[PDB]
Amino acid sequence: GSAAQYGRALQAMEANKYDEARKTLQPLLAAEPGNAWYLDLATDIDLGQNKANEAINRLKNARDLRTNPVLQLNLANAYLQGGQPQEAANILNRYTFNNKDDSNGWDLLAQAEAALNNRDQELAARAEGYALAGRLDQAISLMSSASSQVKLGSLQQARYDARIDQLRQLQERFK
Repeated sequence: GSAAQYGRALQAMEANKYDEARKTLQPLLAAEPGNAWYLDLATDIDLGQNKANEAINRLKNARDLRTNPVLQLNLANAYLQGGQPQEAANILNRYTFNNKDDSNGWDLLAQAEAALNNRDQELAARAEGYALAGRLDQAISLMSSASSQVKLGSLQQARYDARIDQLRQLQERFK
């Protein structure tokens, strides 16, 4: 059934047999073009075969795109691999806010902001990745740098300094 075909395609995907995975997944996707998990696998297959624009157009056509975090993260990744870091960062700034514990989202945001030469944002996203990896001193260091780069007295500076305060008192529970 569909469960068997999905499992076969996912197994092929993980073995980097993209063509085999595609042939197995395609009839599932054609029948349910908005199934978030069929779209998730279709995105990985297309990006594996350097077809980011195909993956982008497909996700842009999904109804649940704006409300489904699986579809959001996939479209951000496809934009990043498709040479569109700006659209990726647009998605990822919302995604990381709504899914603060997801290290994949922070890593992707850090990649996008590095591609966009948005340095304090890159630093902040790298700091959040370090915090999720428990490297709290290092996260505070990078967040301190990010704070120091935006205009003194701005809300952005206040946000970064508030994150520093949150990281410090979290350190305290591990001393």
